[PDB]
Amino acid sequence: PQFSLWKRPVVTAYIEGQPVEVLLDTGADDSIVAGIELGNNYSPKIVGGIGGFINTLEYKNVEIEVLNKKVRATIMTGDTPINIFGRNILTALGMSLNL
Amino acid sequence: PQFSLWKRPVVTAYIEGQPVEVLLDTGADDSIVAGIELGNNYSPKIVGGIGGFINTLEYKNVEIEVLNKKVRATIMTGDTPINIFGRNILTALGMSLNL
Ligand SMILES: CC[C@H](C)[C@H](NC(=O)[C@H](C(C)C)[C@@H](O)[C@H](O)[C@H](CC1CCCCC1)NC(=O)[C@H](Cc1c[nH]c[nH+]1)NC(=O)COc1cccc2ccccc12)C(=O)NCc1ccccn1
Repeated sequence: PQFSLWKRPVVTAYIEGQPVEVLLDTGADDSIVAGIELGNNYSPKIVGGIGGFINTLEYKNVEIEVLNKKVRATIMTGDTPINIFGRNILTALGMSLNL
Repeated sequence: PQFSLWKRPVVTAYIEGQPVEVLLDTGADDSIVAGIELGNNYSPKIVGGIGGFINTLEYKNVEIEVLNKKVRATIMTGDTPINIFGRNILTALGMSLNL
């Protein structure tokens, strides 16, 4: 699939059985999903963007299915207005930006 | 041509003469830059993201040349740590995210 940028490129993902809507963001190093339950093997981290810095919960190799394709990749939880899917998953899926 | 997400998709643009390193971001509704003196032709505004809000000077019809294409578009000025090229500029050059 092609992606028009006329609308926000929001697609729906299943984060390990848990369905969730995420934004394909090529200006994110990482992926931040709010309120999903991923467990116990976490490490707190802080992320940054334009208003400042947020505190997160880093989980590794979680399983993810999006655009009907599979992946295991780092997942950071936090207080984000939207679930962002950054470059770490975009590469995993083989996504690109074309002019 | 084409771009991978291995590395930040950062490009060299020229906003009315002045060259700058910009991030191609499908996750921004708007474009924001710093260290560029546009003029006393603006409207002020509050754009938000991770970490909260920031204030900007909004400037309509600015001319840009990036990746061999010339376009005219709104550009916001403010305290962004990295210059940003949002969806307003992506659709002006005919870029898309594909899989
Ligand atoms: C750390 C991971 C994280 C994803 C991070 N990057 C960013 O946040 C990107 C850059 C500033 C670097 C940023 O453009 C990004 O993609 C974010 C992510 C955003 C989170 C909120 C939900 C929607 C998406 N986009 C943005 O910040 C753009 C900026 C903008 C332009 N016009 C108006 N606003 N925001 C938007 O388009 C408006 O989004 C919103 C959508 C829905 C609700 C919202 C509620 C409140 C605020 C925003 C909402 C990064 O890698 N940063 C590297 C870095 C940071 C600091 C210092 C050095 N390096």
